[PDB]
Order: sequence, then C-alpha cells, then structure tokens
Amino acid sequence: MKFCSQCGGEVILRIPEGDTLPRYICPKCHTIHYQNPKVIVGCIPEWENKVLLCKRAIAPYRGKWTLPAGFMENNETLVQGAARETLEEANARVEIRELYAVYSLPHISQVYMLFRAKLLDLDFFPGIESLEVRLFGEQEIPWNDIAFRVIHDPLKRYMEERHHGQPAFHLGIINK
Amino acid sequence: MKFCSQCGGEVILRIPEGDTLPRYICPKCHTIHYQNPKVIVGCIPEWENKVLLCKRAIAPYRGKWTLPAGFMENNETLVQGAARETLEEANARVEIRELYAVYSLPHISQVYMLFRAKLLDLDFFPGIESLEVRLFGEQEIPWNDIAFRVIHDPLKRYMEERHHGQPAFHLGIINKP
Ligand SMILES: [Cl-]
Ligand SMILES: [Cl-]
Ligand SMILES: [Cl-]
Ligand SMILES: [Cl-]
Ligand SMILES: [Cl-]
Ligand code: NA
Ligand code: NA
Ligand SMILES: [Zn+2]
Ligand SMILES: [Zn+2]
Repeated sequence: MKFCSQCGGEVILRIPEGDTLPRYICPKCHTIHYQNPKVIVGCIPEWENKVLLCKRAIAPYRGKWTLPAGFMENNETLVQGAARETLEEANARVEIRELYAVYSLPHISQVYMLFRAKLLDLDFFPGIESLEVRLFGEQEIPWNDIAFRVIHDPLKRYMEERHHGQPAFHLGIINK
Repeated sequence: MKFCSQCGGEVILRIPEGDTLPRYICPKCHTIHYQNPKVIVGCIPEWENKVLLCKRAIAPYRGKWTLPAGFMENNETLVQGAARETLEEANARVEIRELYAVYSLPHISQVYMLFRAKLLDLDFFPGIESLEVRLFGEQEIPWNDIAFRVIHDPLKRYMEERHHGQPAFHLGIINKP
C-alpha cells in the first residue's frame, strides 16, 4: 500500500503505541489504515453419489481441478456467496446445505468456508473461469490434479467420512 | 473511497462490462479496487456455569455488555484471533474450543465467528476497550443491556441449548436493523 485512500497522501509504516506490529498510517489526514483477511466461500455440489468439480482456466494451476469457490462480496450472506460462486464458475444451481469445513490460511490471510450443497439440475457448463465442469464419482476424482490443498484435504475427508454417516463439521489450518 | 492506494489518483465508481454492481476503479493506473467483507472473531469464555462478558468503554453502545470479540488480523488463525481478542479486552486467558455461531451481517458486510472457550483462570480485568469485565450465570445475564443483536441472539440460544445438551453449531443472519 503506497497511498491513502481517503486523501491521496503517501502512507508510512508505523507501530502504534501499545501494539507490536506496523500499520500503514497516513500523516496528511492522521488516520490508520487496517488490512484484514479475506473470506473465500464455496461448496461441494452433490448429485446422487457424485460431486461437481471445475478445471481452472486462470492461473495459478490452470488445468488443475477445484470446487466452485471464490472471494465473498459485500452485501451478501455466506450462503448467498457460495451459491453465487457456483453459478458463476459452473452455471450450476445449488441449494446450500450445512457448513462442512472452515480453514485458516494465515500465511496468505485467507479463510475458506466450504458448504455441503445439493445440485438442482444437470444443465450446467463452464463459466469464463472454467475450462470444464463435470461430475465425478469418488473413484473418478483426480486427487493428484487438485489445484489447492485447502480444496483437496476437506474433499477427501468428506468423501471418505460419508461412507460412515453425515460428515462432521471441522475446522482446519494450512500453514505455509 | 476517494483515492487509489497504488498511485494516489482519484478513483471513480463504474460497473464493469458484464457486471451489474459498481466498483471503484482508478483511471490513472487502470485497476479495479475490490472491497471485501470483514471477519470479527470472538468467544464465549466459560467458567463453571458462568460466562465472561465485557462492558463497553467505547461507542457505539458504551455502557453495554458484549462478549470478547474483534476484527481478525492478517497472519493469524481464527482460534488465535479469538484468544487474542479475549486477552486484549479482558486480560483473560482462554482455551478456544468448538466453533458455535457463524453470522452474516450483509448490510455492513461482516461475518461473526464465535467459539466456545474455556477460561483458564480468574485473574482477568479490563483492557482499555472495557469498563468492566465479569462472570455471569444464566440468571444474571443482562439481556436487555447487551449491545449487539449478533451477540445477544447466539448467547441466548447457547444458554437455552446448554440445558438440553451440549450446544449445536449454527449459522445465523442478521439483516439491517
Ligand atoms: Cl449465510
Ligand atoms: Cl450449517
Ligand atoms: Cl483456527
Ligand atoms: Cl470446531
Ligand atoms: Cl448486530
Ligand atoms: Na469470485
Ligand atoms: Na481488536
Ligand atoms: Zn490520508
Ligand atoms: Zn491508481
């Protein structure tokens, strides 16, 4: 961050009194500019015993597979965000069900929230961020070609736990 | 937002082609400025059958009770955030346990995450954000003096479910007041 969004002055890194870490502050308007982590919302679209994955079109990891997911926007709920991201990436209509996974990615100041979801029809197809979209049985999922560990781990757990009953919600951490 | 954080130019609001909502864009450096919701992490510190609440020193609703809670920071996990906000508001050491409540406040683009917590000792006292901090049993909670609906609602549910069993995690939505 180079400039102040409120007045256009150049910002500088200072540790406020009582704190131990720097914040960008603006000496022209005398205000502190806080940075906060970002939420990524998405879901596991289920159809019969299959799940919908998307092959990414945009780096990083083009050609690798993932779940519909992306940055939450302002003026929406978590559920609204997950359904919107699914429609945008996969042209797919889902009903969002239980929150399944919450992951902290502290190194990149991200939080992933992954919901269970019911695919409502098969009339789906790639949006611009996707090369392709399709349903996979558990034995079809290309585990080695999943883009992100934050997607790979909860998905594998989900598929495996649901042989035994309704997968239990869990909280994860992926470090650098 | 008035100026570009990257070049200092004035930003303007415009709807990108293919979109319906406006974004801040900078015509000088030709970039879009995305604004995103903010997480507030907190917890319900439990000691025996009581919970720790804090009386607010700083508006809005100073004089009102809340749970320890605050904006998550960069380079921390959700659990660290919860433990950190409680140490800061109340000088209380907690062990963070299960996530209990996740609320969306779309009108102000916030998400609250509240964890159950074990209070590790009684050697707690106000931080600067708080006038007072203390333990309340269910019959002592000043329900009508709780600052925010997003705190009141889950805590009331928590104290209810606590009677029938060990409280089930839930998602909530609080729409504009
Ligand atoms: Cl929601
Ligand atoms: Cl849920
Ligand atoms: Cl965590
Ligand atoms: Cl948990
Ligand atoms: Cl509220
Ligand atoms: Na997105
Ligand atoms: Na804080
Ligand atoms: Zn300024
Ligand atoms: Zn600019």
